[PDB]
Amino acid sequence: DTKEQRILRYVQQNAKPGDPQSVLEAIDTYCTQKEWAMNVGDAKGQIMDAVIREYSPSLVLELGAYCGYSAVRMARLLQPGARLLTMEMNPDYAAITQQMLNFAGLQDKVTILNGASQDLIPQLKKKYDVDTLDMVFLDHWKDRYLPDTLLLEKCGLLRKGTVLLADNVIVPGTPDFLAYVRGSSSFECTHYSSYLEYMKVVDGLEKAIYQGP
Ligand SMILES: O=C(NC/C=C/[C@H]1O[C@@H](n2cnc3c(NCCO)ncnc32)[C@H](O)[C@@H]1O)c1cc(-c2ccc(F)cc2)cc(O)c1O
Ligand SMILES: [Cl-]
Ligand SMILES: [Cl-]
Ligand SMILES: [Mg+2]
Repeated sequence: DTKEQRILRYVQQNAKPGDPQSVLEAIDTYCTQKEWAMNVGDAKGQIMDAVIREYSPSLVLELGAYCGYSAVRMARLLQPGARLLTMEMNPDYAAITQQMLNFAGLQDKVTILNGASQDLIPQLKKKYDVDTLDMVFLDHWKDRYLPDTLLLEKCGLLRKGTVLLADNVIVPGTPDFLAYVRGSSSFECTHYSSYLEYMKVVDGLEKAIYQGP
């Protein structure tokens, strides 16, 4: 089987159903003690938690679910009625993510869309009845952060105040995205220095608040 499958199976073997914290702890323990994986991790995860609590978003979009770690992190802090949409192009990983959310008991708060962001983003208004997004978490292929940011704007999905939160702006890095948002009058940016998941390597999150056209 695969590492992701091994991570899910460890969660099922060990964690408690309906308890999102126990799910996050299990994943952290497995990835610290057994096999590293590219979950956002606890260091950056705590920063994400603080952002989520600050802005209290009603509708969050995640690009790149992977195994569902960040989806569990975010969804457990949403106010009743608030929702997360997460896009994952790898069908195997989309299934892992759905099962992770099911185990955590968060399935009513989250929709896991199996497809590529460039294909799904243009469908959000008509097919998923989205007006605008309150927050976007970017954590997919690093060379797609900028194209997808620009596509979200083209599609009318950003509003004045939409919070973009981008993982991995140091390692692996997203140099075009980071230069773009920091140089644009349409974004107000804040850098949160942290550490690569499960590693003593500096990384960080960038928050970029959309200012309108
Ligand atoms: O590469 C990293 N992330 C990529 C994420 C991929 C996930 O997102 C999914 N995905 C990709 N593109 C899209 C897409 N749209 C675009 C494609 O059409 N639409 C939907 N889903 C998409 C994939 O299927 C995966 O589930 C990374 C690396 C390190 C790292 C650091 C240090 C190292 F030494 C090694 C690695 C640390 C991290 O935190 C990282 O996030
Ligand atoms: Cl994650
Ligand atoms: Cl960590
Ligand atoms: Mg990441």
